Amino acid sequence: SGAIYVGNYRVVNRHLATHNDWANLVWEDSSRDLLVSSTTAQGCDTIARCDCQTGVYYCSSRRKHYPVSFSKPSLIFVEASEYYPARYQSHLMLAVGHSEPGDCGGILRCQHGVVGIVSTGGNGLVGFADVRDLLWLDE
Ligand SMILES: C=Cc1ncccc1CC(=O)N1CCC[C@H](C(N)=O)C1
Ligand SMILES: [Zn+2]
Repeated sequence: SGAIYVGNYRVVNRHLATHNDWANLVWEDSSRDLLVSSTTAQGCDTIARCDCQTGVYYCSSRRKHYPVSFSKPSLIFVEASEYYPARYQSHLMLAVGHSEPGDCGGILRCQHGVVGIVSTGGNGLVGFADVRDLLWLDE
């Protein structure tokens, strides 16, 4: 589990969105496994606006942060789950690292700020959903 809070927005994995998230829907995209909802209270996370390929991610199944090298955001084939059929998920970044299903939502961050959140995993490869191109999260 886990989310990003910047201004009046909450960024979660789409497959983990709540009834309150859908009742206050700003934007959602199944191909990216992303959902943004609106908040009464103000968030104070900083979103990275960069092309970094190294960073640290939080892994709840180990209660640890790990340094990783990741690929640039791209279209990557993801296996079928109870939330989606087998498909290409867009804006996905891969890293060699540990993850489990309950690890989705954990933040990946570089020296510039939040880059994205854990979204996929398997075969000792962890996939992150990029949020750096969503320029409207600040404005
Ligand atoms: C990411 C957790 C994970 N890690 C290791 C093993 C298995 C998983 C589960 C996983 O990858 N997904 C199930 C939830 C939906 C995801 C998606 N974006 O399509 C895919
Ligand atoms: Zn950066």
